[PDB]
Amino acid sequence: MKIIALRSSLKLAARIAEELKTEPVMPDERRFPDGELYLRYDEDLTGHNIFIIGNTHSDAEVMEMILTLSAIQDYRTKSVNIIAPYYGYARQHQRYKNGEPISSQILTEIYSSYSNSIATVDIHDEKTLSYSKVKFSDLHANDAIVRYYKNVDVDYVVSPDDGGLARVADISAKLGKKHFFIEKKRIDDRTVEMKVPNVDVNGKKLLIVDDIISTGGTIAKSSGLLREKGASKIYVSAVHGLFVNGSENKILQNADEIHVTDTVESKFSDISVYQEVCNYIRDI
Amino acid sequence: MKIIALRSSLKLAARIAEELKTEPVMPDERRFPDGELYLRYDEDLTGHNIFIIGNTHSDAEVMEMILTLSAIQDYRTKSVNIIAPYYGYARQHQRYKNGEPISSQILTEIYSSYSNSIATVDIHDEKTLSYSKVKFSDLHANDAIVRYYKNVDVDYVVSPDDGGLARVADISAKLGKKHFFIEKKRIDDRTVEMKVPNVDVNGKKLLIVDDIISTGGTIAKSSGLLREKGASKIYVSAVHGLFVNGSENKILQNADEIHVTDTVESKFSDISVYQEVCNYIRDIDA
Ligand SMILES: Nc1ncnc2c1ncn2[C@@H]1O[C@H](COP(=O)(O)CP(=O)(O)OP(=O)(O)O)[C@@H](O)[C@H]1O
Ligand SMILES: Nc1ncnc2c1ncn2[C@@H]1O[C@H](COP(=O)(O)CP(=O)(O)OP(=O)(O)O)[C@@H](O)[C@H]1O
Repeated sequence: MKIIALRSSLKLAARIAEELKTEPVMPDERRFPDGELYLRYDEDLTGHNIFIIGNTHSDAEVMEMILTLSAIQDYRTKSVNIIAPYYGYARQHQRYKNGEPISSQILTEIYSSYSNSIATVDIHDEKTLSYSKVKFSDLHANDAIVRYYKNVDVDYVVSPDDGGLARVADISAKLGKKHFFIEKKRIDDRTVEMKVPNVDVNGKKLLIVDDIISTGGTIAKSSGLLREKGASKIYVSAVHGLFVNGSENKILQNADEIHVTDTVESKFSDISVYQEVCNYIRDI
Repeated sequence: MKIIALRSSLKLAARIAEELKTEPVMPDERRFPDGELYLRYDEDLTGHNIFIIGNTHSDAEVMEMILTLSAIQDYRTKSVNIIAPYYGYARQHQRYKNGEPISSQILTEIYSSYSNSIATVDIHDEKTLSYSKVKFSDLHANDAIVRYYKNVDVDYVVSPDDGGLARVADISAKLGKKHFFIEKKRIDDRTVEMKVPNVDVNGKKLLIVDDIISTGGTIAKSSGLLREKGASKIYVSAVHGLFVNGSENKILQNADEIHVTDTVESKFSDISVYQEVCNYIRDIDA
């Protein structure tokens, strides 16, 4: 097998390659003076199953993935398999107003045209998997998150909204903990929040889990609500830590700690999903 | 017909739309907090021939084109026709080393998959045309450049290297002028230049023409050479004025004026290709 490690995913891809006892093949990569992207893979990938590892979220990341898909065509490879730890544009998986792109659709179509398989970790909404002509697998960071928190004192696992439920139910089951979610709504400028079930959080230690942290607004608000109700400790976890200015400070206003995975590498990437990806590769 | 004017081509697209008595339809466009691109075309495009005008060279331009090609699928259109006044990645039209992308190939395949036709103005190397499943037309700024310089005192039209020869031959003939080209080559750290034919440029007014000005090294050097040999005026034109790294100033050290087209809009964009694109649009109909 050959593991290609793209710029966005050097850390995770390296962890993966080492575990698999194989080279993390990186491109030679630079920008031409006019700003166009240049890539080169001088290693002979002929006859190998190739696993390209890189996020598909920024303009640059998309260009890096597309041009990689072209570069590898120089070789008669056994198969080409895309693994995008964080899959970009998953949030635009339908048209929400007329004349909008279904961004995740056209992009998945493109990737699927040039590969034999696609996989990502905890895609936002699985609708997008249906846009691929090749098998598109949704991998899960659950076990890695459970591994981390087995050595932490936790009373409840909590979803910040009424949508992150399945993940929180699975994670809590594996930790042997109870769980609940927070339903937040705005009714005429004023905010209303319901705990379901209506758990007493007074003096309790809470692990809040979500899939993505962007602006952090969603998790920051719920953390503040729970702190207000007497939570003794709040841990914040997400799979994909984007942390756009200035999410970390909003969250840490009321939460004690932030721990995300290495799908998107940051100072808070304390939980690696390498094992989950290796399983997929081993079986693919 | 509906003309869609993308961010990179607002000036040219607007000129085209106005010439054709139609709206230059712009997207509502913005970046989400995480940096992902949002576009929206609220106009009803159903039943129309659509012409999407935008360059395809920057990362953002590529995303703009791709997401536009998805957004317009919300409507039952008659046809979708891409016009990229400047076509990105045309310079990488083969693998020059093992394991390089053929960037112009994969990108052309993508655009072709979501359109009924593609056009650009003066592609760098027509090899890339063959990468498209749909008809990929190479329009030319020649007549526009001619129309500008028929009112300029010019003695010779000149190619900066021995490759943009057909264009310079066509332009000089339409101006009723002679032409030559400069062969520059490096031989053991020294640079050797030959004029072909070996024209005496002393006291002569020269129009240098290329397809793209990027770093402008070749043109700046040639201008210096020609100036040293006694040229009285040097005009520099190119279809695509990218102007990276101070190139325009490097060139103006020895050239008198720079005039480029509006394929890439800058303060040097004095020659519009709107008529050439309108003629193409008229042919494809609507
Ligand atoms: N990268 C991004 N960042 C922020 N918002 C985005 C985004 N991409 C798309 N969006 C917007 O986010 C909104 C998502 O719609 P919502 O109704 O809030 C959730 P949904 O997509 O219906 O269900 P889901 O979140 O369970 O998949 C849309 O308006 C979409 O345009
Ligand atoms: N945007 C860009 N800017 C600068 N150089 C680029 C580029 N994209 C690709 N290149 C490089 O430019 C080189 C072009 O190859 P050359 O041998 O100089 C001319 P050619 O492409 O063979 O003929 P042509 O210029 O007549 O098309 C390649 O090494 C390619 O990798």
